[PDB]
Amino acid sequence: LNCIVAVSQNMGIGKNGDLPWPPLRNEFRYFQRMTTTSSVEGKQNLVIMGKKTWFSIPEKNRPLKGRINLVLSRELKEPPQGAHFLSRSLDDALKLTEQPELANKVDMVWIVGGSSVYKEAMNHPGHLKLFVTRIMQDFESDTFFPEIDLEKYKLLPEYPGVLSDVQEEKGIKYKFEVYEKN
Amino acid sequence: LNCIVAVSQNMGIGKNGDLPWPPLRNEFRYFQRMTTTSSVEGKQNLVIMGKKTWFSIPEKNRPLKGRINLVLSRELKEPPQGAHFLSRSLDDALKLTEQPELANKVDMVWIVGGSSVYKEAMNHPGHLKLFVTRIMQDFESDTFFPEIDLEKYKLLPEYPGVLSDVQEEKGIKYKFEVYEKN
Ligand SMILES: Nc1nc(=O)c2nc(CNc3ccc(C(=O)N[C@@H](CCC(=O)O)C(=O)O)cc3)cnc2[nH]1
Ligand SMILES: Nc1nc(=O)c2nc(CNc3ccc(C(=O)N[C@@H](CCC(=O)O)C(=O)O)cc3)cnc2[nH]1
Repeated sequence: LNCIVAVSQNMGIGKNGDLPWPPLRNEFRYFQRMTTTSSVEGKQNLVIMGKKTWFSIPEKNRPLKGRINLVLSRELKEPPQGAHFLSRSLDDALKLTEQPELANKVDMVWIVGGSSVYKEAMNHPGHLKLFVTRIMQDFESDTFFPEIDLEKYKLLPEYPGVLSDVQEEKGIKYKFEVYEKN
Repeated sequence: LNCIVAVSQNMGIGKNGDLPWPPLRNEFRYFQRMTTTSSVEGKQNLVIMGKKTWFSIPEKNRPLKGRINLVLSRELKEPPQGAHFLSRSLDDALKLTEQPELANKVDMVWIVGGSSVYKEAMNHPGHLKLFVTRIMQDFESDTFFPEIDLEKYKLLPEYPGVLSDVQEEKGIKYKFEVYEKN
């Protein structure tokens, strides 16, 4: 189980339901690579996200391509147009991937939001890594990413495929971080 | 939604978890054919059965070839070696079935028993057909097919792919029947 998130200096990840920061072409690009790139011969990655997050993807981008899309909602009666699956909980979503037939099609599981879901998963017993983009500048948000327990998670000063120096796009700096827990 | 079964004159469907009658080659062929034949190429039929039914099939025929095998168990920790899916209830399996990614891989749904599964499936609301083979002899049995609500089901005097004549194998006579509920 991987988690991916981009967070401003103040830990906000959302605002009015949109990104608290202007679009970062390269950043979005990195999220496309990480969640798409399957380590295995002919397997696909599964992406799990709550309702608000599905809805925050430009319609013409739905469902995220090259990946299986799963929507968590204790509420929707049927899966939003374009989504692959609906689960009511995270636990039920994780279970489903343990189904023989699914197991052999899915490679990496990525949790891409939102807040309550990051919350649930970060707590989740087990081996988990967090891919965090630190957007070094203050943005006004209404939704925040949780504190990262530094008892439990460790930063990997190096990571196959992840750049190490500070990126800048539209006078906005940010670096890619990878934390692990076992 | 389809149910298929073979039944004695005394409505027996099993003994010491075996078939009450000697094996009928050609009746087996028919079960095989109907459960196997999909109207759509690139789609498979899904077979649902209770645990006792799973284990009742010769380890060599498990899972039933050319079909997705779904096991129903309240108990079971994980899915038995060879199953494709495991569900807790019929309602849960049907729900699995409406998942979009699953929806486009499966054509027809066949319920293969045991008497519990049959029963639950029988009253399930909707369009339902029952494919019943009446073996024209009494056989000692411990398991029994529920009775068909004639207030609800209607025998169709005909059906494509289903031979109308009284069949015989090894001195035993049997006939194929088709019942529908709307
Ligand atoms: N690093 C990181 N960056 C993000 O932008 C991000 N966004 C979410 C949630 N929101 C979204 C919203 C839109 C799209 C999206 O349109 N994705 C497409 C376009 C990628 C591109 O244009 O480069 C995709 O194909 O991945 C993805 C995630 C979760 N984790 C993130 N994590
Ligand atoms: N009409 C009907 N006849 C049955 O024998 C039957 N059996 C079950 C449950 N038990 C079983 C036990 C073994 C196999 C089985 O071995 N099937 C194989 C072989 C068929 C053949 O060899 O011709 C298969 O490929 O279906 C199937 C169902 C449920 N509905 C039935 N329904």
